[PDB]
Amino acid sequence: PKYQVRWKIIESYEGNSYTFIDPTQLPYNEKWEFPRNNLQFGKTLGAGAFGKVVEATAFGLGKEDAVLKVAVKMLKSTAHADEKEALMSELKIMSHLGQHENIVNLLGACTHGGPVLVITEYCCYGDLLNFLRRKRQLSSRDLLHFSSQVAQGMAFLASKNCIHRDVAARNVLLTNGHVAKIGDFGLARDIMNDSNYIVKGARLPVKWMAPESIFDCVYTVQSDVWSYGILLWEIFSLGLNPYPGILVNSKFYKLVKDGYQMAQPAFAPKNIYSIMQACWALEPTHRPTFQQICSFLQEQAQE
Ligand SMILES: Cc1cc(-c2c(-c3ccccc3)c3cc(Cl)ccc3[nH]c2=O)on1
Repeated sequence: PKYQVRWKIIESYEGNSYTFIDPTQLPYNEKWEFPRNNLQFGKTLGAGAFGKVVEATAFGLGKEDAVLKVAVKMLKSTAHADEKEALMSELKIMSHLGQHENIVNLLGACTHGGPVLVITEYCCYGDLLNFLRRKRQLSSRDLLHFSSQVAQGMAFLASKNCIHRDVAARNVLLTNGHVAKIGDFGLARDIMNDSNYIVKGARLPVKWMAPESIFDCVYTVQSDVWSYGILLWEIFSLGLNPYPGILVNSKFYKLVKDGYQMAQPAFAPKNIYSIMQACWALEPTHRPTFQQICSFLQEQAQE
């Protein structure tokens, strides 16, 4: 099992943002550095076969000396060169994107003083999946907000030529006031035992992957939109597992490619469900954009 970073920066031209550089190639911005001797370890929020991320309190973080709670990504001791570097490619990728309200942002790092620790935001209500599974009183709108919020952050990663490649409710946290925030929680989850990741010789959340990625290992922002739809499903199905009952295998594959789509969820308005269908279009060029999806969920100003 190889660590491997999910998030990636690609080269897009005609897009409304040009990629002049590939961060992971060199950058190291020492302006994210923070004194590990001012970080207090809380409990372990989660962990997997490569590392863990634990709660902690940072004294004097930022230009405003705040003393807020944080989540420290970190690797295990068993770690080796490769792993150690993958972690850094994710920091740089983080330091490049910048900070958006609907993304688990970067707050600091400790590249010097020993092991490298990535200090990210800390969201108090946990991940979106588990949240829906415990609140089955959510309002039809509560759901409609997470969709636009998630859609917003994904609009952002898109406006930087950054692909996710793993968009799923399990990768959406819920911070203060229940605001969403996409991210990658690879460290904190144990992929070796999560049946949502099928083996590839790597581990890929197939039921979420676009057909173009399952068949031709092609990852575009449009691949992301498809998975995003798979996410709207999880939201309105209040946490069901994609393709309920269906097993990921040879038959499954022929189904998705042949245009099969998941039936409408019980709580999804017809329009919203119509977003899933578009996102699931078989041809990438016909799927919407996270911005159109963003604007459309907006048009629902009907309230
Ligand atoms: C119960 C729970 C969890 C969490 C948070 C994270 C988490 C831990 C374990 C599984 C899924 C997500 C998390 C993960 C990473 Cl990689 C960066 C930041 C971050 N922040 C949090 O707040 O909050 N509450």
